[PDB]
Amino acid sequence: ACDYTCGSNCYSSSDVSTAQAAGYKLHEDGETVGSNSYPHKYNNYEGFDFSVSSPYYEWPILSSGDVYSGGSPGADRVVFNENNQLAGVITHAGASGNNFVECT
Ligand SMILES: Nc1nc2c(ncn2[C@@H]2O[C@H](CO)[C@@H](O)[C@H]2OP(=O)(O)O)c(=O)[nH]1
Repeated sequence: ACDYTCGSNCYSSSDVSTAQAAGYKLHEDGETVGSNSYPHKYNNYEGFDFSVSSPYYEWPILSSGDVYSGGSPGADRVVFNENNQLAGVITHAGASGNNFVECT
């Protein structure tokens, strides 16, 4: 059930998988949505120890279960690479400024 905990939001592997597929599809087509143009490159300023190689891209994952479509992105993000491999699930929740912390 609670595979990933982002602040108080609980995500299953299915939730992450569904969000990742949607974000990768848009990346593949070269399209973006929302005021911050997702999905966009994630430079890894936080220095997370990802097991998959870059480049990384961040895409919002919504607590409601809906697939992000341009509205309010919220605090949570799924990070995937060019091979459509999951790098990690991160969040602004519990972090300072525009920084991210990993979901556990
Ligand atoms: N915090 C953070 N921001 C990143 C990173 N990669 C790209 N960004 C973008 O760098 C700027 C400063 O944080 C923002 O535009 C942010 O996009 P988001 O705000 O959409 O995440 C990253 O690794 N960490």
